[PDB]
Amino acid sequence: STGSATTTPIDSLDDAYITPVQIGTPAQTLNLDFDTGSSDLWVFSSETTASEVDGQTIYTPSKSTTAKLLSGATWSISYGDGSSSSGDVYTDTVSVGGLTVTGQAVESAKKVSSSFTEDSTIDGLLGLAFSTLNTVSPTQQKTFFDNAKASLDSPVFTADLGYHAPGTYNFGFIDTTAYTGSITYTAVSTKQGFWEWTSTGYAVGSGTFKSTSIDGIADTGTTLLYLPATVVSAYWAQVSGAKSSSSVGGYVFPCSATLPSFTFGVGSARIVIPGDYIDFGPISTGSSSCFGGIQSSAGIGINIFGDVALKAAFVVFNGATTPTLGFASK
Ligand SMILES: CC[C@H](C)CNC(=O)[C@H](CC(C)C)C[C@H](O)[C@H](CC1CCCCC1)NC(=O)[C@H](Cc1c[nH]c[nH+]1)NC(=O)C(Cc1cccc2ccccc12)Cc1cccc2ccccc12
Repeated sequence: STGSATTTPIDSLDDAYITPVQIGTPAQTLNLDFDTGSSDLWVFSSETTASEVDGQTIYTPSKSTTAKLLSGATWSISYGDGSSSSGDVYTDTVSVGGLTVTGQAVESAKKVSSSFTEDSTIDGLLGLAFSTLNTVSPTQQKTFFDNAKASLDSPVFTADLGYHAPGTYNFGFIDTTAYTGSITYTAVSTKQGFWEWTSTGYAVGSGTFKSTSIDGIADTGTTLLYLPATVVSAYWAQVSGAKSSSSVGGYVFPCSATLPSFTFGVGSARIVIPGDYIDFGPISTGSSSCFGGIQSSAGIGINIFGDVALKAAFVVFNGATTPTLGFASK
């Protein structure tokens, strides 16, 4: 079996993407952030503290005839940005894009932190990293991807995210019309539970490619591209009005600059981010300074290939017994 679903950026900056998911019988459709950096599917629900819900769509397990309480299990998760949520667990039927799994754990939020309540467009998260990072206790639960692989035509999903435009998640097949030239695959380490891999180097604009290993994770759930401090300084040293601003938290530049491209290596292949993708947008509406899409990961302690890098590629998450990651230009 396969499935295919459109994913849309939540705002005109592409700060994140949502994809509809149908939970329950009869279906309730919730718009989830698919996050290849964590492994929990949780949603806002009829159990979540009322005062912690600003316009999101909730799941009500008591209206689903296939939901069942997973007795004794609870979960609690915090993310790299500080935000957090906990709750208890039902299993229910969940379909994306046509592809149905029965018996998928749907973590029901009793509490969510203030970042979640304040964003009305995301009704919860569907995790697609490996199932070792799931927070359910005492027995961890598998992601939707792992429960699906028995039935999928092939054990893969692709992410094809758009720049200020919608894109696709596909499960189970690779669409050969979505990309140009051929996919290059590079090895995944799962030792810390992420789609973690090693890029072979970088180049800024039309200058030289420097071969240097940058170990990073492919994370659909992080908006920006976070790289080591000295690669990031080498890129903004080509943009004449760019500086590091302590006030705003990163490199900012004049919104009028044409930014150069940034190339990253995948084995012997090279993926080119166009400089307009790196112009994140202005620091405030009207302002003449904009915030850059490439920042230093020194503060996070791992390099993150997030949606600024990923949406310049068609990306295959190969979840065979030895996983790999595949990238093609598009
Ligand atoms: C079991 C624990 C595991 C480790 C869970 N995984 C992680 O925490 C991962 C860390 C891993 C890369 C090491 C990160 C994970 O993918 C997680 C998924 C998010 C969670 C919040 C909701 C949206 C999805 N991503 C993140 O935690 C990254 C982390 C980060 C660190 N520094 C900068 N960013 N956060 C994000 O990228 C934010 C957006 C964001 C955060 C911080 C600075 C930003 C600067 C400019 C633009 C965006 C920034 C996610 C986000 C996007 C859009 C709307 C949002 C509304 C509310 C809350 C978050 C929103």
